[PDB]
Amino acid sequence: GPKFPRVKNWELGSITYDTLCAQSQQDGPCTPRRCLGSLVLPRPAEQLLSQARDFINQYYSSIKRSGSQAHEERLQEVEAEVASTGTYHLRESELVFGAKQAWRNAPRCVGRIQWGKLQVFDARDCSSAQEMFTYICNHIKYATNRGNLRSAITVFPQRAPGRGDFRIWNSQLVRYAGYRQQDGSVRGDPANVEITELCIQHGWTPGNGRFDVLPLLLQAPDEAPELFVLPPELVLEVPLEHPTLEWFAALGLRWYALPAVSNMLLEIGGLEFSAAPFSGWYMSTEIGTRNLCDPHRYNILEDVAVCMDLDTRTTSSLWKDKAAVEINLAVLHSFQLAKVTIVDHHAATVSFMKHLDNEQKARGGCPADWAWIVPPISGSLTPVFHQEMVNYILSPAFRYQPDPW
Amino acid sequence: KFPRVKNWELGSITYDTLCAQSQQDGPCTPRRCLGSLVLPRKPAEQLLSQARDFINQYYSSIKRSGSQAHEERLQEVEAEVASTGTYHLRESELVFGAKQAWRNAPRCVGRIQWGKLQVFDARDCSSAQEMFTYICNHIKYATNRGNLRSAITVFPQRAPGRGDFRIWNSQLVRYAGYRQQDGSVRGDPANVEITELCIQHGWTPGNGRFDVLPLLLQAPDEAPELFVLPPELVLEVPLEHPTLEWFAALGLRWYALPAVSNMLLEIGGLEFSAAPFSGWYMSTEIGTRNLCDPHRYNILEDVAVCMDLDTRTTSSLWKDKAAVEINLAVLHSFQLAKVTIVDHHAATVSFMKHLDNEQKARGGCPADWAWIVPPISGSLTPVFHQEMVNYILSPAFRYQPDPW
Ligand code: HEM
Ligand code: HEM
Ligand SMILES: Cc1cc(N)nc(CCc2cccc(CCc3cc(C)nc(N)c3)n2)c1
Ligand SMILES: Cc1cc(N)nc(CCc2cccc(CCc3cc(C)nc(N)c3)n2)c1
Ligand SMILES: C[C@H](O)[C@H](O)[C@H]1CNc2nc(N)[nH]c(=O)c2N1
Ligand SMILES: C[C@H](O)[C@H](O)[C@H]1CNc2nc(N)[nH]c(=O)c2N1
Ligand SMILES: [Zn+2]
Ligand SMILES: [Zn+2]
Repeated sequence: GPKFPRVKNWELGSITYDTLCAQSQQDGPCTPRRCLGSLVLPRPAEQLLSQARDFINQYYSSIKRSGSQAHEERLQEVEAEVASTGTYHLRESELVFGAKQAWRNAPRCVGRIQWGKLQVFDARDCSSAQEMFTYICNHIKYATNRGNLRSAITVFPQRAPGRGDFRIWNSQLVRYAGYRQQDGSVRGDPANVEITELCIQHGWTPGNGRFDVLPLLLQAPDEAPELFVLPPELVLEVPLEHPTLEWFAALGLRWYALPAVSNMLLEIGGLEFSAAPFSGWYMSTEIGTRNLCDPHRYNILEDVAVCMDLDTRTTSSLWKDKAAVEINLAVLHSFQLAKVTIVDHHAATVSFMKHLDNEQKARGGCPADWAWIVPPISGSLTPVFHQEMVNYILSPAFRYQPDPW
Repeated sequence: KFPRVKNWELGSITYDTLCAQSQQDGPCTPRRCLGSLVLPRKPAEQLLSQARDFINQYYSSIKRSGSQAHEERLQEVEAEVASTGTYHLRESELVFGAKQAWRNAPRCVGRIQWGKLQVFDARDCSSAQEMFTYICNHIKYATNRGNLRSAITVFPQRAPGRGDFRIWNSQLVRYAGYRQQDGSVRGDPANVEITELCIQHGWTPGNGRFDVLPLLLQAPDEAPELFVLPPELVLEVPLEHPTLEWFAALGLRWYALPAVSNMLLEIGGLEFSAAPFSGWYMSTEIGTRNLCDPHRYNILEDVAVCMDLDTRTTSSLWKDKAAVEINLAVLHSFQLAKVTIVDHHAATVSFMKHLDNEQKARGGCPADWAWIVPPISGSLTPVFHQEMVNYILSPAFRYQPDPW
């Protein structure tokens, strides 16, 4: 029938067709012979120009002024800037529309119903590492908002031909130290071993606990990274307790409130923003399931299971399933007590379904990656598990970029 | 050309070379991934090469590639197809192909078992009656008093100049679904269509929540025929919880034997439209989907209420707590009953070993991440952290349209 992908919700028996995917200009890793859908990492003037033109059209289209003479003048202006410099600049409003669109387009983000509510800080005037720190602090302050979390993004100056990038070396703005121990093991977050060591190499005196908030290594073009300690009263944290299990608080576990991804590259109409930290609010499973329970992270399942006096000798006692659920409950209860925005995976996925319906009307489709959308506990208990999804790459986009060291 | 395949828990890396043996196209293009689609919307010369390829695979397996016997058999197949437009499999080749199609099923977390499969040759069959006898012997052997054994029974291939042998039921054991006055369903709502078919063709029905359906079996170009399974043939496991006494008051049971009967078996271009197969259950299938899905037995909320859980808000995780307990009732019960079952932790661990065995034997293993990762506690198992390449290899199992 309709010459477009047919997508079905198996739980409601409803069907849709994706026409959005025709607007895709960049290929992913699948072919007709094999799907590489599960791999984490995918893989001059002419090229830039056509990306810019395309972006400008999305912009003018979004303000229902497509085919306008303001529209036309703008296209000319951009293509003049490039023929003489090899690049162009985005006006304020265009940058705001581009960063919202790059979020909206992110296939692995379950939080997109919020896409329209993003507070965009233009730091394209920033010119030093000390100044990057001020912008980042102001970002944390506004985003945190004493627990009532607000989505934000700070956009530092774009990449320029033959000139080093603005970079944030840290993968998030708040990260716990991971200290590799004499005896082979790790204290704190095993995921941050590399970055912790970088900080020490750069003259940070490390602490010694499981939840030591790392300083920031920030880099201005062609200069060495400089080191900044976030003032702890800016870094809001939540000590973890359980609603009925009294001993849980005695575990001494905590998590920070603000999820601020700082390593991704932001692409708008062919322009490339190497430094553009963004934050929203956590889904409980990210903390309660991945950060605390992954075997290669804090790995606490067994310690919790032993406090719950479960039989850890056999898989079939479902000790891992029971301990995980209770860890996730703790996380939710602890944020709600502390009055810090957080969302549970049932609510999140429910809102994602509603987002899917909005986007069908608005654009004809929604690029979505099933394996990242579906939560890491209770998958089939969430409506997104039963929903077929089409994955494809739209621009503007967040991308992974190489570590700058 | 040979994709890199990383495990993110342990950082180990492998390369998949087997993918190049794929001859069938999936749903994906460079433009868009369509790997999450459940089903696809996706002349005698297409056959000859498919048969040649298969006869090669088989001789390769018995280390006689290039023998007199292999070249001899090759020509014989080429002859039979040039004379008749079809051909026949030697039994030991059928045995090999049926295992190979299990081996190649990308969606199956149970493939470490692939080598142990009892194949019944049921190609001497000319009636539904004979179909039924074979099915009863299958079930008996497979169930083996609770100590389950994987098996497949293969019925005669499709022929161009006639209708197929078919088993109408999608599984050999199914719980009836009755349409009630108020529009509600007594029993299992997934089997309403087939319940009504059984009735329409003569069956006098029951009115419990777990009535075992009769079989509708079909020989070529003939009305289907009704066959009641003798109760003692169908091993059932009553459901109870180890610590929660009221669970048993729910009156739940599940059957011991998962026996899929609606799939088409493809071997060297030959098609066996009736070839039912059974293994044993992973506990999540019963404890999560069959009991917890709202379109099925939909017991989640009942169970949570009895757990005394706050059912008003998502954030209490009542759904998550109840499912775990239900899944646990399933394991406990099968273990109490002494019936073979595997939990999702043990199953996904055996699968990780499968991948390693297949890497060494064949240079990879096609796998469907979304189906291999279980439907609860996904990241808790090791397959979650494992990258996977998906592609269609032959021999294969595939879907076919319902015969009505
Ligand atoms: C406000 C609440 C938000 C929630 C609840 C949320 C949730 C999530 C989750 C759970 C993931 C996958 C996480 C993982 O497993 O690593 C994700 C991915 C992602 N999020 Fe959102 N997010 C939110 C806000 C934002 C914002 C403001 C942005 C950017 C403006 C954003 C951009 C992205 C991107 C680009 C990815 C994909 C990462 C990748 O490609 O690997 N998110 N989100
Ligand atoms: C012996 C223990 C076995 C276990 C634990 C097992 C487990 C599973 C599971 C959990 C699925 C997912 C399907 C679903 O969630 O609905 C599956 C799919 C599948 N199984 Fe296995 N299985 C076993 C034996 C077998 C046998 C004996 C065969 C045939 C010889 C087989 C063939 C398949 C095929 C072809 C699929 C894919 C179904 C599809 O395309 O949707 N399995 N299996
Ligand atoms: C805003 C926001 C909201 C929220 N609730 N959670 C997060 C953290 C999860 C996340 C969201 C987006 C991007 C990344 C990390 C990007 C990344 C980069 C590389 C190089 N490898 C990866 N595996 C991941 N992580 C961010
Ligand atoms: C052997 C076996 C072992 C085991 N542990 N679980 C099962 C049940 C799950 C399963 C395994 C293989 C094939 C199918 C049938 C899938 C299907 C397809 C279509 C198109 N409609 C359906 N109703 C069902 N189901 C079977
Ligand atoms: C191998 C697999 O693709 C990889 O581990 C993915 C699976 N799904 C995920 N989903 C989310 N949200 N986050 C993740 O880190 C992952 N990991
Ligand atoms: C739409 C979605 O892909 C679909 O419901 C799949 C997802 N993964 C699954 N995985 C298993 N094991 N069984 C299933 O039925 C499904 N359903
Ligand atoms: Zn794909
Ligand atoms: Zn359903």
